[PDB]
Amino acid sequence: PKKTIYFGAGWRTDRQNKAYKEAMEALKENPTIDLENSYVPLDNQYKGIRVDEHPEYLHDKVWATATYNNDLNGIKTNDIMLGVYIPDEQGTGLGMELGYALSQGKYVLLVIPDEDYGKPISLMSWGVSDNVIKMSQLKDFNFNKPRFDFYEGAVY
Amino acid sequence: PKKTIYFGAGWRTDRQNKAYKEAMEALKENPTIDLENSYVPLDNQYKGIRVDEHPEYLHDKVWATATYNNDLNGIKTNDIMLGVYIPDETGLGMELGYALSQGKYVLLVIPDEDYGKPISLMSWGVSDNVIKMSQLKDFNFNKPRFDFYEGAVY
Amino acid sequence: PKKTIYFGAGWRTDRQNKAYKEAMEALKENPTIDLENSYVPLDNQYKGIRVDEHPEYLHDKVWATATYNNDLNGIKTNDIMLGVYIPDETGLGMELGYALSQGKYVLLVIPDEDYGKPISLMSWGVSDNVIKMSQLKDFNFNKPRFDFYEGAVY
Amino acid sequence: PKKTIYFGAGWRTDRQNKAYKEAMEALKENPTIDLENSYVPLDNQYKGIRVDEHPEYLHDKVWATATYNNDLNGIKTNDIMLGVYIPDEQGTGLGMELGYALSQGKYVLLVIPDEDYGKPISLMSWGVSDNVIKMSQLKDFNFNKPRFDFYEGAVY
Amino acid sequence: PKKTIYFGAGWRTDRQNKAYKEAMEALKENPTIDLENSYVPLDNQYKGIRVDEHPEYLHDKVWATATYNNDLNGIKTNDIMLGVYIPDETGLGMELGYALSQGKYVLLVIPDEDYGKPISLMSWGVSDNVIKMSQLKDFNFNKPRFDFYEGAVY
Amino acid sequence: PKKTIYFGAGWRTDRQNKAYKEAMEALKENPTIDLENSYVPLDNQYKGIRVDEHPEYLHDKVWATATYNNDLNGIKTNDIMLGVYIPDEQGTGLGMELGYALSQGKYVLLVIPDEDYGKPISLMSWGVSDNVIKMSQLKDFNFNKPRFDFYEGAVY
Repeated sequence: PKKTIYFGAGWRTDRQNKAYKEAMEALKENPTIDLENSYVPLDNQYKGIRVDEHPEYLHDKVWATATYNNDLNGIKTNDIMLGVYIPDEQGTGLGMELGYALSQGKYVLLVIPDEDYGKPISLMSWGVSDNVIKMSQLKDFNFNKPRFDFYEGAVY
Repeated sequence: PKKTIYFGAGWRTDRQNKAYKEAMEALKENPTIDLENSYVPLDNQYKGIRVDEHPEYLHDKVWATATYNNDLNGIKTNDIMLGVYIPDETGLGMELGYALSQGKYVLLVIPDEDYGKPISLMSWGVSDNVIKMSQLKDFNFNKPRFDFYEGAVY
Repeated sequence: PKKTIYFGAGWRTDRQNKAYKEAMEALKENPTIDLENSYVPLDNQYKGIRVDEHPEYLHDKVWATATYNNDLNGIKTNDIMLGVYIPDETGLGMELGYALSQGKYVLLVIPDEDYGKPISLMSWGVSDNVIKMSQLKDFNFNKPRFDFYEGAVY
Repeated sequence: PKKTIYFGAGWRTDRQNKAYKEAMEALKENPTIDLENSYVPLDNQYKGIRVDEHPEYLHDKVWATATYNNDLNGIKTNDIMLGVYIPDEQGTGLGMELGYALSQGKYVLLVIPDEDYGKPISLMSWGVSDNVIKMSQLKDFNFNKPRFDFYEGAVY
Repeated sequence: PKKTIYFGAGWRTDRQNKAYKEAMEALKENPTIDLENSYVPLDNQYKGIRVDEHPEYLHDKVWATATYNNDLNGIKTNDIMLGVYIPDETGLGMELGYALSQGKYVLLVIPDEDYGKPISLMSWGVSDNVIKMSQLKDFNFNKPRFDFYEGAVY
Repeated sequence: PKKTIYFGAGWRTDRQNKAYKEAMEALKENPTIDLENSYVPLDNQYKGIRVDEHPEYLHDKVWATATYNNDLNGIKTNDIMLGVYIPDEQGTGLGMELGYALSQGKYVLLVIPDEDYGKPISLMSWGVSDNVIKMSQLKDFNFNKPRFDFYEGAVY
């Protein structure tokens, strides 16, 4: 059996982009993930509109509403929530997404790159996650038998 | 005629501390807020012990379990959720998300000198309303309503 | 000793308007209802603009987004959900359903001249209690309880 | 992969019945719906009791409780919520069902017959739905990748 | 400054009855509890009829449907959920679980002579706080907080 | 299609143990249960720690937190909630679990051993369950089409 995820991961900084690629690749290799039917936000831009070359839409309340609703709906309609957390950039963005997944009854799984695993994560991130793994365990993670654990590191 | 709040605000950066003081002072002046009976996270850290003062507790799971639970309980047992949002720079998203799931009015307060700046799409969407810090003292928390942030999203 | 409500009632048909006036007048007389601080949808339409008065806004998504959110926020931030139910004839089911999910007491009020008539199975099942309009002025909203509608279902 | 739905659709008026048949047929043809394991209310009458030739049961609080609980349980235990909405008959009945599906974290999908698509829907229906499609798009709808959109028409 | 509760306590065993009386008397003395407007299950049995007094109703589904719904409505429309827990010996777990899902502060009260004894893991985990019976009269229900039971789990 | 359950069942008394075995066996034989990917608590002890030969951990708040969170997470991440209810031992333990499953939108199914079926169950158990069956119907129970019914017996 397989499972679909919401790809909670930012694409705005060097280290976010590096973590993104690594997590994408992690999931292609994992036989318990159905990546084709997962929700990856960048593949699901509203009406194909690219905010980077069309930033006028950042002032458009309809676009904002559509995008927001689509991401939520992406969390709500998939099995597992995936949070690529960058401890140094204090995991900024996915807080709300992680919180919404918890409210919808999803397994919330934080993945941290190995270079950063062990660094201090926020109390709320530690508390909201059902498990926190290294990037390199993500490929061999069994999403059919997801269990609870604590992060082995500091919590600020 | 008096609502209680959860004081969702950080205390690490200079900006954070300055917004923290302004908002707390605002809440004291608001006759529709009952601050004595509100939850302020700094005063409710497990065993009355602040991580920043005793970093010992960075690696203590009883402390982190207890403090996390105390903060959730502070959101759920109070009427309104307040988020002091500094757009240029938290842990706030999960607090905001938890409030939303618990049926609370979610109010973001942004310092006057930052109001207008782009806030994150999820912050924008999870909030019921978004105000300036100089408005917090007069906000009627007995008639809380939806409104859109006067600013863009990123 | 004072609860606030969400005033779930339509204002299109003659019957709807008549039940609307009767119920509002009842709520004014009820000393356990705090009507000043209750949410009445007609007074909280986005930009203070009523669709029926300015149908322009039928095709405005900002307006519909904002007004929908305002009504949800009116249900979730108030104590009780009130549904003025006209059995012979809304949008009320979703309001009722949202209240149920938010943990609110769901009270249906049916005009005396219609009380006894069949209500829909889902209306029947989602409601915590079902009363006559002439009872609304004296209902104790501080001790709200479950009871079955004295009537059939369809 | 396939998905199960709750068949939110009334059977009481001419145009409801016509929309019912069209939606049933839509789903048999859609390869992403598992219609055998979906919940269709009329197939799930309590103890096989036909209210039309046995209306005495409309005064029976036990029957009412059973039926109500079964429909909810039908929404709760399937993947997607399906609402056949008749704009002219102001979609009366499914409001509560749509609201309950939203509370259980389901994709809520309104289908309107093409003859009526574009006519004014209620604010709450517009707001509660994750998408609103024409009857003829229902057969080719991909329930494995359900996304958000707005209704292209009036909202009253 | 006054919160209402749901009085989650059994009345079958001797111990249950003794804890029932102690807790009710405690709640009367607590100036932060509004007991008149609280839900006490024994006083809200369907048709004012107690199963133990009229076991006739053991086999009545209208009665069981109505009483179950009334108890859920008593949890959801009140501020705090109270569980009188007798560790040596309910139906209480589902009441506790329902409160948790409804966003209520969950307080367990254990008789002084039993406090220290092992409570079930799920009781331990679902509760926001766990106190002695002799503390109930002075508990500040306006500032309810998380704390760990001073005792083991089984 | 198959479904995963949470095995809500105690292992502390003679009659609980007998009911446990019977329910385990019931599920191996049921083709609509995927028992390999279900959550059975005893197979999911935190860090393999056996409380019976290591009861020091009963005073360990971290172990308690881990275990509790794992069981919840077991309910939340499976399809159906299964409650092996012993009417005589007044079904003590699963109340919270049953309540949590109801809050997460799960079908809650009580199974009672045939010897005890008909005996008085608690109001809350009766009210929280979507159905109550005999142990011997559990093998032939179709979890792909779970429906509502009342318990045929006393409710105290």
